[PDB]
Amino acid sequence: SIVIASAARTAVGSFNGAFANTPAHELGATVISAVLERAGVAAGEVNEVILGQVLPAGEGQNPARQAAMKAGVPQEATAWGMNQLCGSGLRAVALGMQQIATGDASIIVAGGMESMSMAPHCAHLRGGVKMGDFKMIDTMIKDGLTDAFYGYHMGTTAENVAKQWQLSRDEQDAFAVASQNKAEAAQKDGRFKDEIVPFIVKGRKGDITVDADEYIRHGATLDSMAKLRPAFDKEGTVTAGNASGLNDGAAAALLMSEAEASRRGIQPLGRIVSWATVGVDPKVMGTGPIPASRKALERAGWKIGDLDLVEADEAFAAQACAVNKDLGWDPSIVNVNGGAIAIGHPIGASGARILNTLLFEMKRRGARKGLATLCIGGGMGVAMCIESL
Amino acid sequence: SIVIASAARTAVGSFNGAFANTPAHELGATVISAVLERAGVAAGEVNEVILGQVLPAGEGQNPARQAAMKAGVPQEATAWGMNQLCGSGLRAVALGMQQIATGDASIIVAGGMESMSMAPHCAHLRGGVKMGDFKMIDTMIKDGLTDAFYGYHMGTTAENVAKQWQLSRDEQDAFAVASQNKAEAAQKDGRFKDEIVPFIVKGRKGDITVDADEYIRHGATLDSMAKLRPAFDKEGTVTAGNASGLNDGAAAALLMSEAEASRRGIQPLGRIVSWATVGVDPKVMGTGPIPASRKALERAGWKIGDLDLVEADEAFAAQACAVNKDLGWDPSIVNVNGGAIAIGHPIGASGARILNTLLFEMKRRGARKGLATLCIGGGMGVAMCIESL
Amino acid sequence: SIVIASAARTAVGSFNGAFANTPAHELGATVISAVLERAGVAAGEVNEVILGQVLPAGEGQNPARQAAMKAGVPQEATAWGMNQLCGSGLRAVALGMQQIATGDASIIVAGGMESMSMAPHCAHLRGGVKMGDFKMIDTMIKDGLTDAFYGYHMGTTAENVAKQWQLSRDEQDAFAVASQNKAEAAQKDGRFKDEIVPFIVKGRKGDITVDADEYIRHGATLDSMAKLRPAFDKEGTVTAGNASGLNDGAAAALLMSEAEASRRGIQPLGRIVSWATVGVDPKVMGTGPIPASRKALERAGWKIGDLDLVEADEAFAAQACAVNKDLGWDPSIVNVNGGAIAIGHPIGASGARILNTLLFEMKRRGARKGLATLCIGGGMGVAMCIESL
Amino acid sequence: SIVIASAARTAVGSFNGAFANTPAHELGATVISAVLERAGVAAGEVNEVILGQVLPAGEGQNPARQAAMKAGVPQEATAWGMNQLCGSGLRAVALGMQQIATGDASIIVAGGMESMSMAPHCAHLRGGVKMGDFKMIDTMIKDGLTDAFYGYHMGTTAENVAKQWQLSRDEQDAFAVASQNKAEAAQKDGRFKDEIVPFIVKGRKGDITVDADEYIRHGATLDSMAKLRPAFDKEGTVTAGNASGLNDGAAAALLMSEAEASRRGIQPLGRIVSWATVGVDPKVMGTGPIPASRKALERAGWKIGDLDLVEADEAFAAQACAVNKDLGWDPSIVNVNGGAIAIGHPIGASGARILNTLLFEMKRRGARKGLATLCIGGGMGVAMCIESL
Ligand SMILES: CC(C)(COP(=O)(O)OP(=O)(O)OC[C@H]1O[C@@H](n2cnc3c(N)ncnc32)[C@@H](O)[C@@H]1OP(=O)(O)O)[C@@H](O)C(=O)NCCC(=O)NCCS
Ligand SMILES: CC(C)(COP(=O)(O)OP(=O)(O)OC[C@H]1O[C@@H](n2cnc3c(N)ncnc32)[C@H](O)[C@@H]1OP(=O)(O)O)[C@@H](O)C(=O)NCCC(=O)NCCS
Ligand SMILES: CC(C)(COP(=O)(O)OP(=O)(O)OC[C@H]1O[C@@H](n2cnc3c(N)ncnc32)[C@H](O)[C@@H]1OP(=O)(O)O)[C@@H](O)C(=O)NCCC(=O)NCCS
Ligand SMILES: CC(C)(COP(=O)(O)OP(=O)(O)OC[C@H]1O[C@@H](n2cnc3c(N)ncnc32)[C@H](O)[C@@H]1OP(=O)(O)O)[C@@H](O)C(=O)NCCC(=O)NCCS
Ligand code: NA
Ligand code: NA
Repeated sequence: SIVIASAARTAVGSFNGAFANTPAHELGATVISAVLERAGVAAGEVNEVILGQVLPAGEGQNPARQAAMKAGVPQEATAWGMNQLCGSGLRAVALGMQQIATGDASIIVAGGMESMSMAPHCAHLRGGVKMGDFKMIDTMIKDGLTDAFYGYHMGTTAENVAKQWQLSRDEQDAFAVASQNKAEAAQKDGRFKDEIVPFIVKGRKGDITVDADEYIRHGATLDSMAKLRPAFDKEGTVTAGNASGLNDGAAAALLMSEAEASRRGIQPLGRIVSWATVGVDPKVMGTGPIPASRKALERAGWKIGDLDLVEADEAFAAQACAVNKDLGWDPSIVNVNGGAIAIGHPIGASGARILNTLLFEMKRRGARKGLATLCIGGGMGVAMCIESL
Repeated sequence: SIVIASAARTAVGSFNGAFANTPAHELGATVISAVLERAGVAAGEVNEVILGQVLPAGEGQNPARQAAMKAGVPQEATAWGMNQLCGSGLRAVALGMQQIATGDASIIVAGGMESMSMAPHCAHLRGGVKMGDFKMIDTMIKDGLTDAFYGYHMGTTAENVAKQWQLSRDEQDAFAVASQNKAEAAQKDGRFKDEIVPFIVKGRKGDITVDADEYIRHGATLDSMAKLRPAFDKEGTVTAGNASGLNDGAAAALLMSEAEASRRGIQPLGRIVSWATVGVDPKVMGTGPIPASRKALERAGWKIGDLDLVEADEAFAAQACAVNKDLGWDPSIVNVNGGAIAIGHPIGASGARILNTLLFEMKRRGARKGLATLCIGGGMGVAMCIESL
Repeated sequence: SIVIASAARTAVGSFNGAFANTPAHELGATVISAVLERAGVAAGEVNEVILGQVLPAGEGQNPARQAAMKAGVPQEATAWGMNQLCGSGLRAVALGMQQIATGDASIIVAGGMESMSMAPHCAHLRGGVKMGDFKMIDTMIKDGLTDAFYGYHMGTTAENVAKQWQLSRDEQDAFAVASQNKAEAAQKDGRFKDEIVPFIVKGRKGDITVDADEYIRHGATLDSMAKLRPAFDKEGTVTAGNASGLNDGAAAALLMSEAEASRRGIQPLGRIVSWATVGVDPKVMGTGPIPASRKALERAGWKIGDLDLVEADEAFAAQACAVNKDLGWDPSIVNVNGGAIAIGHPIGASGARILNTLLFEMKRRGARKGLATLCIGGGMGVAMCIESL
Repeated sequence: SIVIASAARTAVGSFNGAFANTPAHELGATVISAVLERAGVAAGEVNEVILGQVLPAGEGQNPARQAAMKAGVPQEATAWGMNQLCGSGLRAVALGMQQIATGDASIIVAGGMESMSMAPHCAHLRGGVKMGDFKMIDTMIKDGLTDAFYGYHMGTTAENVAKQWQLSRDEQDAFAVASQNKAEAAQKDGRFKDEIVPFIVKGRKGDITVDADEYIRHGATLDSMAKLRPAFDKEGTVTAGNASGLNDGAAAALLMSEAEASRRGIQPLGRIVSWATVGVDPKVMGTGPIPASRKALERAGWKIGDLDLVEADEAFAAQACAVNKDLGWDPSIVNVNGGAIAIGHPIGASGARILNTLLFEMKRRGARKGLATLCIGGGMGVAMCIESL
């Protein structure tokens, strides 16, 4: 039915890193033009662009639109943003598939973009503050990383799952390191060369080409890892190390019918066979990828053991472990090239980021059936099933 | 096969007025509660809440999930927000319709919520400001009213449609005057009591019930309309009087399959027969509703003259006059109870707001074929065809 | 040897009231002009302007110079501000006196100005904020009303005095009401007309003449007072009703030698016979006037009983009561016309505001010896002895 | 009559450099301690602390008092700040001397402290901002560096002086380069060691001792000077190179009578023989030292040629050259160890910084008669004559 023609992600940038001053939509256009070029499709053939983005504050009117226009998609087309937090990137892909499945469109670009780096501070000041201190709110912490129900960090939900699945400091540390290593290796074997399209951070003192994931640490040791203090709970288990970071990035996918691809002689990066989204308690939102991964497989008629390759987003070691334990798929096919503890977690783009890494790596090893899935703040999961053609 | 089982909107509040300190998700909760109540559907049956919102800055993670959970919908359902500017409110309905149409959901509550009063000022400060003055950006003007591409105000784009369509000052003045009068008469005659669910503004100094649109001005005269100076060009045509305002409000629909409604003995407000969205030159985004309104009538197999009732949004008098003039539908069926020039333009929820007025006026005057449409910054249109059952 | 040739003060304004948008130096300018007119001295003859000012953040370079220049004092003269908190207004007079005393100047305009309304919110942003919320600090509260040592509001220093001196809520309220009633009598009898110079608040739509203390309430009851909640301690004793207020205003004196005055045929308001400032524990800063008044009297060779009229500043009812109790002066010659609780308390100006009231009441009643004194945040007091010529 | 018993200044820090996070009063405290220790006088004997300070916004009530308490000056003593812009530090000493001269105090510690690095951005938000962008004002620029009357930067008055005196770019550069070279020589010869007191920047990450002027560049070349662009007028002559810096630091002197000094067996750095402050046109504010020095010399009974040593502050090469040409003093006795262009210019402390450099160099080379002088924004100059004992 619906296939992914092509895909691309920018490298994933460290917080205030290569993209410190690069507005999301600039990362997005690059990625739009990327899927386009790789597919042999002209921008004038794009009906719509759908982009997950949690933090567009201050970036001006509809950053999705801006990104599509800069990428050369004509004014005739349409563009919008959407927000299911860390699910946004993956969900945008599903919402775009559904544009084609309902016949409301023929060709969509979909994914996510996020500049956590560029997120402003804000305060409501219309009424006027008559007397006293007021807080300038970090929209990155407030609108993306803080649970609107208990008022604590996602980091706390992690701790929750930790004590609920009794995961030890070390057990999680072990997860992180393995991730860090798997990521470093993959990078060396050039396993990211394909999916990554380079971004030119144009300066005034000179242009800089970013085409490599700068968040991944080489020479990751469990022992400097073990030296870190917990980031949230004063006597907790979760650390800056066994948890993903704050990052800038973008990623997307050219969607069209399987029929359309044939006519254009395109070798699709895969076929979207199913998807699901499901909720759970906000206090353990990191469990979301479990009900979601099951409803998705259910809808596919796939058994947990049909999966050749999985991409379960590593929002946290504590929760990724929980996911892995509860569903119990073969960990050797889970995050073969390292997860987000190493690569980085650009909120609104993370879902499409892992989608790319799934698809290119599926191609790489000729795997038939893959899955990708992420946890979502507020208490949700999102998952998708892909099958090679 | 997809029907709007029910619908509800808040009264629309004036800028920094009755909802001055009411966050969007709260108006959204009251509205989600009501549609469930008016359809006789339990919160526990809601598969997903989809809410349009342009200005979430500062409101915390996924406000949609915030409205949903406050409305009683269980942690097991899902929620997300989307932004296609003034088109958001309607688009969400279209997206929700798709959820059930693809067989991914049974029951959605969709629409939007906007608090332009609560919108904060922001500034990007992570690098720090080494030296000199910097600007605190008003996210309402920046993310909602400012064209990303030409940098001027939506009002300036109206001036564009004004010059392109040669619409004089008195021409728009009269348009606004009628709007105001039709809004005042509709309010007095009680034609708004149906679609409005009362909102309780909890105040430390006592509670207040808001159930009336407070933006409508009683006794709008052509003369006082012509005493105003241009709001966007020293020697221009657009004024405060012939443009919509800045407003707060929320509005939703409850969709399910036509079969589902029959199983429940629910008499739907309408069936969604078609929808569309098109793009145009950002300079004249006001023209947006023309390609969209048409594309929607075509997808429906309807002639223009087939329409019994039309809701075509009045972002500005200039642009609405233009849309009416092109499509040439009988004006006396356009904005029968007045438009956003009087009632208000709560951006994110505006699309769902006109859909509300549409449905309840279609029911009371017994109209069969209806359509709402809105224009969208960055040059875009949205439209939906509805039909009673 | 040094006399006060003339005096003047603006009306004292309410917080965000009459002078809500008037910069301190504009208030300053008017007052400088007044003491000039009243003395028959030309702007051209001024040597220096000394103005106490606590909260000048954001007002531009050396506001004191801005005022002198706005008043047509020549560029060849000099101006500066100084800051001894609530003691600033009077201290500036002692400082002006010294200039002349040491032969370094002949004619000084001295006093204070304050717009607490105009005081801005600020934050150090150079280093930048990587992550998280920061506080926008209210400079008024931070730089004028909070103890830098103990972290608490001046009101809390007042509670400290109330406990040590065992002054009850009722003893305090009574003092406050008495202050209000005296001030109201004085205002109604016109006893403030001499000292006050009108100030014209320029405004787009209409200029407004402010020539009456607007913060003085009429017919205020012991009852309403007794019903107020403690403002600084949820189970304290100090309230908004028995503390001074937050206010805008300016006040000045024109200093010159007794001989210079005699050559000019000026009949001075008084002779500055001595002054003094002394420190005390910051925790009980309201006791400052006790030591300071004693030192000043001792310097002047006066017994407390020699005083005919006293202006003992009312920062707080608690401290005002403590001062009188320790000092023992006939309370019926203290704040004869009411004090800061009823009149207002523009910190940087307050010292000069009471000097104005002292001087003009001494004149009208034929009093020979007077004293003025204020308490000083952070643990200080200042006083000045005046003798009629 | 009045002598300077001892003196001390901190190393002068670079903008956001060594003291990027060090509040002025912390620098002030160290320097109060230093003068005490140096004179052999105990903290308990201090009567009053007078500290010039131009940018105290955000530091809290009366930083002067905070500095004094931190150095253990007793609570019974007093403290205040004052502001004559760049003249503050020197003016504070004249003020301090006056306290003693008029018999009101015996022991005074006076000078200035400034943390331009810690100066915050601010904005007046009490009235509320109904809509639209607003400025966060940099207090350092607004309250320290911008003329209040013409609205331009101090550097523009420097340009004005350049034209009037016809000072070429090359001649300004030569002056600046000479200054850098004189400072480098003194620093390496150890000529700044006597005046400097170490300051420990207390870092959680291990303490740091700051005891050298970090702003003084080594091996600077006339060639890189000459390439620099004009910083204020895009076709002017004044640049970052031939203009002074933005700096942090503090300086003070312990004051007491000659008789008192003798009774304690102290050998004073010098006798204050006279001082003066004079106004000039704000447009050429950099000319202040001309009439101020002349007034001081005259008051001292001295001819210009009587001077053995001079500290004429170097706000800008252009003004320094004007002053030297008008006064005619042998340039080889002016700023013998380099000036502000090379050392730094922390507004409020500058006046007392050059007092330090003057005093120790006078002691070092047995110079008998010296003079310090600085220009002041708003059109003023201050100067003081010193004589050895
Ligand atoms: C966890 C978190 C709070 C950490 O805060 P942080 O202090 O800014 O992170 P940092 O790594 O920069 O903190 C400092 C240190 O950790 C270190 N560190 C991180 N990973 C390490 C590793 N694997 N091995 C060794 N050291 C490591 C150092 O780099 C460092 O020392 P430094 O002082 O020289 O820089 C933050 O990154 C976060 O919020 N992550 C999760 C966000 C989220 O939940 N996204 C969506 C999911 S729902
Ligand atoms: C146009 C706009 C900027 C108006 O600015 P504004 O002047 O601050 O709004 P106001 O209502 O306070 O107008 C000011 C005055 O005109 C008046 N006025 C407005 N309509 C009037 C009428 N029909 N008859 C008589 N007076 C009228 C006011 O009551 C008012 O009186 P005052 O200024 O003397 O106090 C604002 O409403 C807006 O942004 N409109 C467009 C929004 C938009 O683009 N939405 C999305 C579209 S894609
Ligand atoms: C005391 C203080 C905290 C008050 O805060 P505030 O409540 O915002 O000021 P308000 O006057 O509006 O007090 C609030 C209420 O009490 C009332 N009230 C105050 N004084 C009253 C009186 N004398 N009689 C009857 N009612 C009175 C109000 O009118 C008001 O009613 P509302 O809130 O229902 O509308 C503030 O004014 C303050 O800081 N004063 C002194 C600070 C200081 O130390 N100055 C320098 C000297 S060291
Ligand atoms: C002039 C001023 C604006 C400096 O601007 P700035 O660019 O922010 O500060 P900088 O020192 O980093 O100057 C910029 C550059 O010129 C260089 N430069 C400065 N002085 C130099 C010198 N003496 N020799 C060679 N190069 C020099 C830099 O090192 C730098 O290079 P970069 O662009 O690669 O970073 C600031 O110092 C100021 O406002 N001075 C006036 C202070 C004042 O008026 N006091 C009160 C008077 S009464
Ligand atoms: Na103090
Ligand atoms: Na001269």
